Amino acid sequence: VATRNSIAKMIAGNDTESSNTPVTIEKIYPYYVKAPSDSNSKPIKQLLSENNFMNITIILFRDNVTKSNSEWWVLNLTGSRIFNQGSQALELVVFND
Ligand SMILES: *[C@@H]1O[C@H](CO)[C@@H](O)[C@H](O)[C@H]1NC(C)=O
Repeated sequence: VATRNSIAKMIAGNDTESSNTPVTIEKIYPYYVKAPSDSNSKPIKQLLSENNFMNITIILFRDNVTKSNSEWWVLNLTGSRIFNQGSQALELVVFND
C-alpha cells in the first residue's frame, strides 16, 4: 500500500516538493536468467533466489526545457552494484545455452 500511495502521488505530481525521490520496490528483478535454445527462458533461483532483498527504483522524469509536456519513466538499480558501475542503470546476467 505504501508503494502504491507513493507512485500515486508521483504520477499525479502536483506538489513540486515530493516526486523528486525515486520509489523503491522489493523482490522484483532477478539477475541470472538462462536462455535455452527453446522458446522458454528461466530465471535461475539456484544461482540467486528471488526470496532475498532485490531493489528496483523508479521515478518519473519530465521537463519544460523542451517547451512541451513530454515525460517518461526511468528505472534504477544502484544497490548491489556490478562492474561498469554506471549509477541509474540496469544489468542482466544471461546464461546462453
Ligand atoms: C494533488 O492531487 C491530490 C488528488 O486528490 C490532492 O489530494 C492533493 O491535495 C493535490 N495537491 C496539490 C498541491 O494540489
